[PDB]
Amino acid sequence: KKVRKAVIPAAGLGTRFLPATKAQPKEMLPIVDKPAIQYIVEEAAESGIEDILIITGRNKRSIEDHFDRSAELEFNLREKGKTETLKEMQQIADLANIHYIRQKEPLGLGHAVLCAEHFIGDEPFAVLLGDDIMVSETPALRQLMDVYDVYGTEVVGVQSVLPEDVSKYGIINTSGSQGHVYEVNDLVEKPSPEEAPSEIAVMGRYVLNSSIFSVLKTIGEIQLTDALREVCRKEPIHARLLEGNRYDIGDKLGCFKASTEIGLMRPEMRSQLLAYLEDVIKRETKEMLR
Amino acid sequence: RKKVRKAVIPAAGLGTRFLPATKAQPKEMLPIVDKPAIQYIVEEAAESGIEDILIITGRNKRSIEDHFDRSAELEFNLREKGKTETLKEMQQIADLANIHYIRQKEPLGLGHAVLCAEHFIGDEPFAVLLGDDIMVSETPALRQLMDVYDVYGTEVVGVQSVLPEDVSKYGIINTSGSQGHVYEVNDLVEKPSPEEAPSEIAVMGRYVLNSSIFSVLKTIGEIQLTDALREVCRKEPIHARLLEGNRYDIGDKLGCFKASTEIGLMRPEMRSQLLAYLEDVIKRETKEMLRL
Repeated sequence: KKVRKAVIPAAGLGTRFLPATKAQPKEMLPIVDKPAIQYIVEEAAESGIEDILIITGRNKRSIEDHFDRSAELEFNLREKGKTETLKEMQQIADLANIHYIRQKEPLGLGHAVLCAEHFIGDEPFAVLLGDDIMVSETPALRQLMDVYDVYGTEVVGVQSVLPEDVSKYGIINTSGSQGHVYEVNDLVEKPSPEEAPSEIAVMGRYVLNSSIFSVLKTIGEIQLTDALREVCRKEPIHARLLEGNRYDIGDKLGCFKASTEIGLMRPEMRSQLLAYLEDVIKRETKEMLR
Repeated sequence: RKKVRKAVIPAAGLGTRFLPATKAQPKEMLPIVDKPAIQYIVEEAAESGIEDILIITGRNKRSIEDHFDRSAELEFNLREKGKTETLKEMQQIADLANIHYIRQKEPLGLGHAVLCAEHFIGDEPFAVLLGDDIMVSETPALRQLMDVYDVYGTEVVGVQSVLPEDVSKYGIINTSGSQGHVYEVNDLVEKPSPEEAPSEIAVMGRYVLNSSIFSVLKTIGEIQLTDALREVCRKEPIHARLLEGNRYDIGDKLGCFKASTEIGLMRPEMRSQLLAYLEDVIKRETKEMLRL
């Protein structure tokens, strides 16, 4: 069974970005000129996912609207000649088939994954937390999916991190390592620097099975790791080192960084940007020498 | 001899220059540093001593109206998390001014937009602020315009100079001369070719107008605000104020990025990490370029 369905939980009230997000959702904050959520749906589509369930909350209509056809916008783009544009707008609505479900009250990412139960039903599915953007010749998810196609168990997405960071993330407890594909025997959430049995963390990407669904039912906020953990006791899961560049967007500054770097891949903005940063640094030195 | 206390902020664009960000959400809500662009404009107004703002809004721009109101679910979550600093901050936003909205029913640009405001202001002087730039100033930009009005009581336009190339990006003043910080506008073109332009002094989407401007705007009528200063010019000449502080255009993607960086570097909590990051990027770009 090929992975063809994915789950983006998106019910955060996103308080870290106040006041940008007082009256609009975190998932829509622009990254270069793209809403964060678009990057994630783009990953999925490019990995060959055909159906996404977005677990949404109150006042996130704008997400649903983003991925539909905006009539008034289509008209106005025509009457102005922006055909290349009108076309890029239509493609957004074509990426995937976007389903939505409301998470009732905020009970966390475990609840959220359970809400997907009947939608994915009896297929393996991808989960994508919307917390980092991945630049890669092979889409992050597609990577996790290729490990799945092989092992057929719960695969996790991973990247090494510097110790004294391990408390912010999670952790592969590896006792083996083969290919670009570590092998997982256990798991810990937010391990104190010493408690941490590795330097490798999971990068908000997953492929799971319906199995996991029942497992998470049983265990039952409901942390999703404990389930990926109680699967590991019965059997060993798998993790892929994610080839590509990772931009954490949990922070205000995280978003700043992400915008600049992705900015730098745009040809038209690369030199304009880079020039501009040179001249900001000059101005800052000159000022500080007075 | 009346005080300016009402401003009109026209806000009914589809924000094409910003697609796909603005596909399903308004241009004025795009964040500059961590605050919506629209909030900057209200803030300038508030601190300029404006008490009553009319936003001329369009369809699917509810988020502006929500932004400046109590947000009960947010409030709750903030209390139940302790962020009393933030809860107070949010509460402040909702207090900056008296925000009124009207829908401009059909998009006929500014001018019509301004006419929309007619009954709301009735018979006073008012400010218009198009939001195309953020000004960092000791004295709030609009206040500066207002102080020249207090003295000359004509329509007063806010200005700064620009390099000749970009004089078709603007409306250009046409002085006889100047006196302290107040130029003496004799006429006004729309957006002139670099030689057709009779100055390199451009209007910075600030205006303090008089109620009279309505009569005017009606006679001319696609109603351009500029032409209705042109006619006010025929009978009698208008004033301009050179605007004290630092301007950051945000009409462009790049503009906004520059704005975010500039304003960001002014925030103490941010400054050191941001500067750090910036130096880093250049350092990293150098290494990788020299090895190629």
